[PDB]
Parts: sequence; structure tokens; C-alpha cells
Amino acid sequence: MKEAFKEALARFASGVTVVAARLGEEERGMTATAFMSLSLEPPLVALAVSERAKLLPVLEGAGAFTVSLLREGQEAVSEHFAGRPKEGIALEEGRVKGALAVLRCRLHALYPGGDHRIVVGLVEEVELGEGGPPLVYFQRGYRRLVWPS
Amino acid sequence: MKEAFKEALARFASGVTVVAARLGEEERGMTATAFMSLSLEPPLVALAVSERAKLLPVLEGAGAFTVSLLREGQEAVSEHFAGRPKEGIALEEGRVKGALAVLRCRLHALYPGGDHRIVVGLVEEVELGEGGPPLVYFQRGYRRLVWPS
Repeated sequence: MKEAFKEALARFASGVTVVAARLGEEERGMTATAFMSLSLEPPLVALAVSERAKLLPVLEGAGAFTVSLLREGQEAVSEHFAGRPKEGIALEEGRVKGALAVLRCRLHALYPGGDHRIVVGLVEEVELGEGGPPLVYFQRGYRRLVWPS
Repeated sequence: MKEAFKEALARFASGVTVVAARLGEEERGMTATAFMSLSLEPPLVALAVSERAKLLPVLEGAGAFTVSLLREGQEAVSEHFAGRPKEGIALEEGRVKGALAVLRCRLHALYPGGDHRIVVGLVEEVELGEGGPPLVYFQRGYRRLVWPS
């Protein structure tokens, strides 16, 4: 169903992020390509989280979360937090170590989004990793950017 | 201000779209990288549109809009609808001709988003162009994907 729509979405390239939240010692991470900048003043970002995602209840309960932007070569991290377990992968400080960047947000709002919820975060803290190319998703697969030396 | 935050956002790669709407005799197009898939059932997409954008009131009044996903080689189209005019660039049938895909949406819902407005569209029609690599934006510049892979 929705073949044409899905194909259109498969034609929108995007970076790959890992959204994480923790309540006490209960921490959950979730891979997401549906992420976008929203505002500068105040600093806001938005993302789509499935209504059936185990992350949602934890994120809403915590009232805060982090967003890590994955770099080239981090396919294993993306797969792991997408529900396909990988060895040696674990969140550190509530985020992904070695990512291009990390945004620590407090929950700003939750709006209806069909089978997903629109999650808006107010960025309170930012962490930047080393520079370099990003992990990209396009046409149902991980891709690389032309970024020669 | 917000240097680290802006740098983090510059590290999220994305495709490039042109959002357009027509109200009466007024039609406007606007380049946007803040786009994301939102739901399958119903088929929804989300966009962040500047509260300063001339396109916003036209889109609100029309109750409908289009989203064109730009392909590699359409940098001039992106620049044009970003406010930097280019000779001969224009919308055709309310969208960008030769794009990778076009989504014709009914305005589903709107939400506050700081200095931007969250725009949710319900996809009613899909136009798919010929296959090929996309126009990508990353680190304050247009990039290309290593394609195929």
C-alpha cells in the first residue's frame, strides 16, 4: 500500500540520528531519519517518533532527550537502535559516542502526527565531535557523500 | 549567538525541497531543507516554514501546497526559491518540473514552532520523476551522493 508515496519518501536523502531518553536507570535509544531543525529563537528541533515506539513513554516521562547525528561508518549504531542488535554498541552519557554532534533537549511540545507523534525539543546543550562526512540514508540504504581529500 | 547549535544543524545532511502554494492570483515557491516524513496512515509529511516567509500566508489561505524534491543539478532552482534569483527558473503546474518527486498536499494541520511554523500536509497526489541522485545540503553547501552504491 502507498507504494508511490513510499517511493517519494525514499527519494528524500537525510542524515541518520539516534534519539535517546532516560528515566532513572531505564534508557532507550531509537534510530530516526525523521528529524529537522525548527527554530533558532528559541532553539528548537522536531522529529517524528512512532506512536508504537518504546522510546515515546520514556521520553515523555523524562521530559527530556538527546539527538545524536551519526557519521560515516556508523551503520552498526544505526542498525542497533533500529531494533537490530549489534555487539559493542551502547549509549554513553545518554547519547552516541563519536557522533558528528549531540543535541540535549528538554521536551517543548508533543503534537499529533498520524501514526507518529511530532516531538519538539528545546536545545539546552550541544556537543560536537570531530568533523567529517555523515551517515546518509537514501533509496532504502546507507549512502556516502562525495567528500574527497 | 547559537554558534554551536548552528554548527550541529550544519552537520545534519538533507535533501532539498521547494514548497509551493497558490492563492487566487498569487503563487509562491520557497526552498526548504526542513522536511520529514511523518506518517503512513494517514500519509503525512511535516515541514518547518519561517514565520517571516511570504509563502506562509498563501499556503494557509490555499489550504493546499506542493513539495518538490530536487535532483542533482537543480542547485539553481534551490537558490532561486531561496531568495537568490536565477534566469528562467519558474514553477510549472504549481511545482518544480524535473524534480525527483512531487507531493501534492492538502493542509492537514499547523502548529507553533518558535520562529517557524510546523506545517503538516496530507498527501493526496504523488508525482515521480525519472530516477537519479538527489540535491543534498550539508555543512553550508550543496553536496552530491556517491551514487550508485
